[PDB]
Amino acid sequence: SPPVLDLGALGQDFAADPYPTYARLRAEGPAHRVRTPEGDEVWLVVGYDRARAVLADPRFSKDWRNSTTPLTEAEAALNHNMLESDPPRHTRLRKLVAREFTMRRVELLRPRVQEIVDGLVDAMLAAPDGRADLMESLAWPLPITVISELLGVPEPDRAAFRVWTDAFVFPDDPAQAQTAMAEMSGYLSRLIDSKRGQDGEDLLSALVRTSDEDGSRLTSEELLGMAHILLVAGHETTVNLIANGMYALLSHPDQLAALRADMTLLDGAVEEMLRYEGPVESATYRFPVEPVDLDGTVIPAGDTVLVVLADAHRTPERFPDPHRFDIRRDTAGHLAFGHGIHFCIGAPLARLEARIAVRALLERCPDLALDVSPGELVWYPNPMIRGLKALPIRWR
Ligand code: HEM
Ligand SMILES: CC[C@H]1OC(=O)[C@H](C)C(=O)[C@@H](C)[C@@H](O[C@H]2O[C@@H](C)C[C@@H](N(C)C)[C@H]2O)[C@@H](C)C[C@@H](C)C(=O)/C=C/[C@H]1C
Repeated sequence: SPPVLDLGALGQDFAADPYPTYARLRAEGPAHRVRTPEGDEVWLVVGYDRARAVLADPRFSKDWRNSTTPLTEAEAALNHNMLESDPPRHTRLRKLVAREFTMRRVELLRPRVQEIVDGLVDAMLAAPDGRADLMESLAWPLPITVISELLGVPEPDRAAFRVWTDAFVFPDDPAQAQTAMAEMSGYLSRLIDSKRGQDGEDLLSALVRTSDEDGSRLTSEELLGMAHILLVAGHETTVNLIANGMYALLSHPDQLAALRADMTLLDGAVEEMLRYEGPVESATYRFPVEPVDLDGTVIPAGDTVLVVLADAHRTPERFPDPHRFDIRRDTAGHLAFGHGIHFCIGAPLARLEARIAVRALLERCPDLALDVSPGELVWYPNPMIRGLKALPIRWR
């Protein structure tokens, strides 16, 4: 089916503000064939109700064996993860790490996350001119530092994830993203082998042991896929929640003032950051196992479907006055972390990081503000991730 719109042709204007386009589409129907800025042809599902339903609908699979579109060699190497599986494989894989990310288990990481944030912020505050780029100084370093310590990724090996992730989000090429994947995949395999038999206590070491104890519970391919998903799934997302959220807060002085006046509104503010400018613009690939009809529009089986969480969050019927960033707004039911069996397992960790980061910036940066007109900001064209290239800020 030919695309009705080529998102790439819309340019940076769409990347910066995609909402009007999604809403115009929603006004004419729930499903639309489009071409992403990358060149991929997929279906977009818009509207909160339809989005929510599709996310949990078992008729839409995440197993590539149900996609008419073949996986590339590199992707086929990291495909065996819970997010790209259906029950029972998904059920088995998720159980292996579910207990690791509960709210109570994550709470024990507060002291260390707080140290990391205080460290990064104080380093940022060393700027002789009271200016810095929040992405480079805090948004990017925080999540990678936290997850690497949890998984056991050596400090020296983290710089490479900077370049690799930039390739995944913001290429320069189709090809390039694949190259980055092959590189990272190769690295993960070597990191896993370096753990085997070393008696480490980090999560990756424990997973390696789990795989060695029972290859049926976690195969070599699934072990590699687990390392991949735990590193990727929470990196780019958390990074952009922090940057996007602060951008939202700093571009709405009234909300900043409100949070300043009552820090107990912090948790609600982070939830509205997810609703208003969540990092996941469109969910990961879903494939109908059978032809599915959405309000008259039939999506053929095997086709690629992207649920546009960004649009669901701007649906008036569900979030009144959607264009307004209101930190005290009712956010119950948002889909920023997904919905259904694939609901984010790292949500408590992401919230811990964001809440601690947001508070530190507000309590230690006197007169914190954006140091650039918003029209000068550059947003990623990637269909799944909503994010900035940089976020220049200033303080007294
Ligand atoms: C602000 C940060 C985060 C956001 C907005 C986010 C969002 C999401 C979303 C939308 C999904 C579902 C995607 C879909 O259904 O297509 C998901 C799945 C997942 N996320 Fe997160 N995530 C974040 C942080 C994390 C962190 C910190 C971890 C690390 C533990 C993580 C690990 C995962 C995993 C493993 C899954 C797969 C769940 C499954 O398939 O059962 N996420 N996340
Ligand atoms: C928590 C949701 C994150 O998504 C994922 O973890 C999934 C499993 C993932 O890693 C893929 C969606 C990647 O997206 C793309 O990767 C390219 C190299 C190939 C491309 N292909 C389908 C055309 C597509 O799979 C992931 C590396 C994407 C980047 C931008 C990312 O970090 C997003 C993460 C969340 C959406």
